[PDB]
Amino acid sequence: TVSEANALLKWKSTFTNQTSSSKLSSWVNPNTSFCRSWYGVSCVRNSIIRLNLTNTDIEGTFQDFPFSALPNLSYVDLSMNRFSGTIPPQFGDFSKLIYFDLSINQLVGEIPSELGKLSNLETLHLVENKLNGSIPSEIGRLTKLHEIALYDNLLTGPIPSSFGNLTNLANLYLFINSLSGPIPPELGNLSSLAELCLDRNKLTGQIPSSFGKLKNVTLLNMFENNLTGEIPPEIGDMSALDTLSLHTNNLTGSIPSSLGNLKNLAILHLYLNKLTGSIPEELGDMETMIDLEISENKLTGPVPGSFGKLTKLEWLFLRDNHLSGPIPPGIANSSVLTVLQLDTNNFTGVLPETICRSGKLEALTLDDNLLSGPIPISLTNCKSLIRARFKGNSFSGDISESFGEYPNLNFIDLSNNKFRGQISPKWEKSRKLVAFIATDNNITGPIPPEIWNMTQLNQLDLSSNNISGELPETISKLTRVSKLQLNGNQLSGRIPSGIRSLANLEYLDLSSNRFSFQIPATLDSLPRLYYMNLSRNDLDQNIPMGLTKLSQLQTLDLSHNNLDGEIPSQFTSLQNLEKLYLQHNNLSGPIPSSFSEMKSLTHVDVSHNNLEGPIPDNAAFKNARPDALEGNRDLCGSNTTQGL
Ligand SMILES: *[C@@H]1O[C@H](CO[C@@H]2O[C@@H](C)[C@@H](O)[C@@H](O)[C@@H]2O)[C@@H](O[C@@H]2O[C@H](CO)[C@@H](O[C@@H]3O[C@H](CO)[C@@H](O)[C@H](O)[C@@H]3O)[C@H](O)[C@H]2NC(C)=O)[C@H](O)[C@H]1NC(C)=O
Ligand SMILES: *[C@@H]1O[C@H](CO)[C@@H](O[C@@H]2O[C@H](CO)[C@@H](O[C@@H]3O[C@H](CO)[C@@H](O)[C@H](O)[C@@H]3O)[C@H](O)[C@H]2NC(C)=O)[C@H](O)[C@H]1NC(C)=O
Ligand SMILES: *[C@@H]1O[C@H](CO)[C@@H](O[C@@H]2O[C@H](CO)[C@@H](O[C@@H]3O[C@H](CO)[C@@H](O)[C@H](O)[C@@H]3O)[C@H](O)[C@H]2NC(C)=O)[C@H](O)[C@H]1NC(C)=O
Ligand SMILES: *[C@@H]1O[C@H](CO[C@@H]2O[C@@H](C)[C@@H](O)[C@@H](O)[C@@H]2O)[C@@H](O[C@@H]2O[C@H](CO)[C@@H](O)[C@H](O)[C@H]2NC(C)=O)[C@H](O)[C@H]1NC(C)=O
Ligand SMILES: *[C@@H]1O[C@H](CO)[C@@H](O[C@@H]2O[C@H](CO)[C@@H](O)[C@H](O)[C@H]2NC(C)=O)[C@H](O)[C@H]1NC(C)=O
Ligand SMILES: *[C@@H]1O[C@H](CO)[C@@H](O[C@@H]2O[C@H](CO)[C@@H](O)[C@H](O)[C@H]2NC(C)=O)[C@H](O)[C@H]1NC(C)=O
Ligand SMILES: *[C@@H]1O[C@H](CO)[C@@H](O)[C@H](O)[C@H]1NC(C)=O
Ligand SMILES: *[C@@H]1O[C@H](CO)[C@@H](O)[C@H](O)[C@H]1NC(C)=O
Repeated sequence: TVSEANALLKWKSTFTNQTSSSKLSSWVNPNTSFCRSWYGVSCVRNSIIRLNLTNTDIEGTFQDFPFSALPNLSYVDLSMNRFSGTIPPQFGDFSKLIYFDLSINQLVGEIPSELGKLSNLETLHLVENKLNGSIPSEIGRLTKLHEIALYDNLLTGPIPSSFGNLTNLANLYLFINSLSGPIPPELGNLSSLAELCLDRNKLTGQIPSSFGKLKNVTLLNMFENNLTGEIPPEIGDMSALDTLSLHTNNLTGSIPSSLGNLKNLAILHLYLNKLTGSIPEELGDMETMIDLEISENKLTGPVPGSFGKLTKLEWLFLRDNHLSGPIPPGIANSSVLTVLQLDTNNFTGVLPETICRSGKLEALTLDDNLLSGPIPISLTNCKSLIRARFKGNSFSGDISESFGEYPNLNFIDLSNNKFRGQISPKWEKSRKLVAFIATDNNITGPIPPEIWNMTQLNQLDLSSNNISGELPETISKLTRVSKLQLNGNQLSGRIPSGIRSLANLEYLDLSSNRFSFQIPATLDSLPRLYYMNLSRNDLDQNIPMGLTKLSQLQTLDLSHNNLDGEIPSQFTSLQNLEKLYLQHNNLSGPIPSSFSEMKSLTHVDVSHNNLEGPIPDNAAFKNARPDALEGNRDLCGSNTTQGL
């Protein structure tokens, strides 16, 4: 005691970067008050049994720790400090030790195999250190152990097979490590095991079939390993499982139908594997299933209609598989299903009428399938919708009658379909909507003026449709639009000067349209614009000087128009211009020879114009092909088609 108090003081005398305010100030008067007023210290019959110095800013090492002087120690918590160095083998000499915690420290080196001498240990905690090497096999001797936590370390080698002998172990936490080799099948002997967390390691081999005897395990985390083979059907015998996470592995083969037997399983993560074959119909017998994610695999065949039996399903992640056949109505029938992602599959047929029958669905993805037919009515009136993606399908129908008002809509993508009809003004009710993309449809009619009132819109893409009419000056109301694509339509009249107001605009494409008359001269107020495709239009007259005030312009394509006159000398203030396509115009006269000052011009086409004179000094003109520079009236000082 009085010896113990001196020993601990001699240890405390080695701590560095200590403060007068340290909680260890109370380590005073060893002769009288060791067992009554010292912080961390606690005694029985006047001998220290409990040292709890957690989070006391102690900086130091365990070298001069008085192992021999504190024999009756049975509770050591030195966690959340700045301890460094190694774990001396004398820690195994605390024959009475029950709880041992050195976590959240800066300890280095291996784990002394002398820890297996601590026969009375019930909890071992060494997490969040830089301990390396392999886990001592003698730790399998501590058969009173209830919980082993070695996570967030640099441990390597395999999990000791001796750990099968830890018949009282309930929790094994080995994640964030570099453990390797196969999972020892003796882990199946852990009848008392509750949580097994081996995730985020470099484990390999197959999942031991003896895991089926782990009848008390409720959490099995083995994700982000390099496990191989197939999911053994004996995993279906782990009846107490509620969370099974095997994702980001290299597993193969089929999904065992025995997984249906897991009546308490609420989370199943199998994604990012190489699983093949059909999804068994027994996976619908997972009555507790909340979050099923088997996306990003090689699964084939149809989704079992038995998925209507998953009445607690909330998240279904089937994306990036080779699933096929029609989508069964059971797959969306859940009253609580809020995320149904099916994109990047080979689904055929039409959408089931059950899609949003309960009005709780929020995320729906169907990108890159072989679907067709109309939008089901329950989806038309699915006011809860937040994210919708229909890209790359053959959906048909009146785009005005197919889509009701979505107040909660945030992102919808109708690209690459066969939608007909006119854009309804109902989309204005989606006041939180920020991106509207409907490329490559058969949409016709005018853009309703309500669309410009949608100020929250960040991205608007109506390209490759058959939309007509003249753009109103109220287009200036799109304050926050930054990607604007109306190209590939039959919009007509002049270009509205209101595009001057879209200051956030970055990428603007109005090409392949029927815009005619002069480009608005005022258009000098787009400081974020790095792209302007006005090509393949009917625009005629001088290239306005306002375009030369668009500093950040990287690409500028005014090709296939009726522009005339000379290329202005004020292009030089577009120092950041890289690609510039002015071909197939009626431009006249020479370049001012200030194009040498401009540098980043690499791809320039000035073909089929009435210009004359010599090409200026920059790469693109030297690197131009015959087609790039052909067609002009008097090309080059020495009538050249290629270099000088
Ligand atoms: C387990 O880790 C220890 C400690 O390694 C140290 O801590 C890690 C968290 C990393 O930051 C390492 O970069 C860091 O070194 C390893 O022992 C260490 O071995 C190296 C040599 O491999 C030692 O460096 C040498 O130190 C001597 C002593 O002055 C010099 O003469 C040499 O020139 C050289 O600098 C290092 O001191 C040593 N650290 C110790 C013993 O605490 C150990 O090898 C490793 N085991 C593995 C990876 O299996
Ligand atoms: C040293 O003393 C500290 C403080 O008493 C001990 O930390 C305690 O550790 C337990 C471990 O579970 C914490 O229990 C948890 O408490 C929360 C509510 O705080 C509860 O909701 C959880 O279910 C859980 O039981 C406890 O909070 C925590 N106390 C503090 C103040 O952080 C530490 O365990 C002691 N170590 C030794 C060896 O005596
Ligand atoms: C601005 O938009 C226009 C179209 O609205 C883009 O111009 C043209 O796009 C077509 C795409 O099919 C190109 O046609 C094809 O070109 C290849 C080239 O090898 C040719 O082999 C095919 O037979 C076909 O003609 C066309 O070249 C292209 N024209 C230009 C001038 O690019 C244009 O690309 C868009 N602007 C930018 C900067 O991309
Ligand atoms: C291609 O352009 C030439 C150039 O004419 C321009 O006309 C003005 C717009 C102004 O920019 C002038 O500096 C240019 O000369 C067209 O040739 C003109 O055609 C008109 C007939 O409408 C005639 O009155 C002019 O005298 C012509 N100019 C010259 C120099 O001959 C030409 O018609 C244009 N071709 C196409 C297909 O658009
Ligand atoms: C603290 O440890 C000491 C030994 O380091 C224990 O002292 C022994 O106690 C037993 C029975 O109480 C005696 O037979 C021995 O002769 C004692 N040895 C010494 C060197 O004193 C002491 O009992 C322990 N106390 C607690 C509370 O565990
Ligand atoms: C296990 O699967 C992973 C997939 O995440 C593989 O990691 C990829 O390997 C290839 C190169 O061989 C590339 O696609 C990437 O460089 C890797 N990382 C990815 C895709 O994130 C890993 O090689 C597989 N292990 C095997 C087959 O033993
Ligand atoms: C004490 O803290 C300072 C500041 O972080 C650090 O530079 C130093 O290495 C620490 N240790 C000693 C012995 O000064
Ligand atoms: C587990 O304990 C038994 C008991 O005798 C022993 O024979 C066996 O070798 C132990 N396992 C390992 C891997 O050492």
